[PDB]
Amino acid sequence: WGNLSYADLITKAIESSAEKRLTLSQIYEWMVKSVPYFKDKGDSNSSAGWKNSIRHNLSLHSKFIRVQNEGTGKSSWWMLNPEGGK
Amino acid sequence: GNLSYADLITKAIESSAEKRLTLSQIYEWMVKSVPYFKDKGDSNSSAGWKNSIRHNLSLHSKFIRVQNEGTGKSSWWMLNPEGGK
DNA sequence: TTTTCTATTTTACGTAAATCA
DNA sequence: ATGATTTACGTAAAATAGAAA
Repeated sequence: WGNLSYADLITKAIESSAEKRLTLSQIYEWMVKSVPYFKDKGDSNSSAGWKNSIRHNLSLHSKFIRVQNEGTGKSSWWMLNPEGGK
Repeated sequence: GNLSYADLITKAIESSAEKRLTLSQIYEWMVKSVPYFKDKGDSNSSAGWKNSIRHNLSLHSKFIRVQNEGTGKSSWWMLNPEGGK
């Protein structure tokens, strides 16, 4: 779907937001709305190979930090490590 | 074969009782021991495999060039007992 | 000696899927 | 069902070694 890996799609998705933080569902909706290949996936449940790959990259790569959302039953924030670490 | 030139030369020097060979002797050993060279033992010193042998001897530190003390020209090629690598 | 080419080793990525809350 | 972590696997690109020159 281009020259970008999943980790970079997610990275710029987070950076696109003004608060530099996104829930997992917000990341999904970005891909569907910002990337040409994911336009078709308007209504996909979890897994979904690409959604599975996204969750995989979030947990695998340490550039992504899962932060407690407070609150109202909403899923956690996915943010980027400032110094990068990795 | 399935060995590198350096290892091939190494096995040549080790095969000698004195653990030392001149360049031409190393050529001979390749000819009378390795199937791929058993045929090419008549090529010039610009052969290519001969060039690669001289190449490996100079580059690789495991090979030590020692002046032939016997007034015969070509110096001895010996193996550094520590490996040098 | 160097430079250029190719083969192999290592790593990274995408994908699928098992396990858990 | 969703959100998250983790292991595994088949390749694809980067990194290195050796040969060729």
